[PDB]
Amino acid sequence: RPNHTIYINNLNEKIKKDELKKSLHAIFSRFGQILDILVSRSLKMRGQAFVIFKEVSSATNALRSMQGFPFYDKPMRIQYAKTDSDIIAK
RNA sequence: GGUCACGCACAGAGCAAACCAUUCGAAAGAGUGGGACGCAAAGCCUCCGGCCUAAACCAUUGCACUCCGGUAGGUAGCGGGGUUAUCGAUG
Ligand SMILES: Nc1ncnc2c1ncn2[C@@H]1O[C@@H]2COP(=O)(O)O[C@H]3[C@@H](O)[C@H](n4cnc5c(N)ncnc54)O[C@@H]3COP(=O)(O)O[C@H]2[C@H]1O
Ligand SMILES: [Mg+2]
Repeated sequence: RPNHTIYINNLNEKIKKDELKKSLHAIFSRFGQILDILVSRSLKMRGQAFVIFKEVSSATNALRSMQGFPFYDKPMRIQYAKTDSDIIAK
């Protein structure tokens, strides 16, 4: 089940691309190094993000401590990405 | 002269990117001034593609990695197309 990348939905959709990333970056650094934060505001990708960590444990630490963490008036829903991000698959 | 098409010229004339001041806008970006990178339509119009922005309304609780909802805007100096225009070495 666990993977380097964590899936995050129930995010506020009204947030910009620049802001959203900067805000997630500031939050999840507590758990390890983030290689890149994948945020797009396309129809299917609104209110969700992907955070890719250095080690898998970093994602686990993040996932277990931030579940339902009220971020921008909304408690986050965090789960592991079911498929490895294209950066890791390389 | 009128006209179909075209740009290797020749005669004029014109337009003005960047950057800056300044206003309008949530933004993309536009107006007005100063500026000239360049433009044969860099006059004009969003009808066809694309790109950009997304404040509001609407839809959306969605596993993406090329981007990509409806609608709203922008860009004609991204292309197509429509339209009007200076010169004729040109077909
Ligand atoms: N439709 C036309 N009517 C009359 N003459 C034409 C023409 N198309 C081309 N030419 C002639 O050929 C020259 C080169 O044209 P080009 O388009 O390659 O290169 C041109 C063009 O790209 C640009 N340019 C100049 N004036 C322009 C304008 N009024 N509108 C658009 N672009 C212009 O600067 C270049 C040099 O200008 P320049 O007049 O000295 O030189 C031009 C012009 O004399
Ligand atoms: Mg001349």
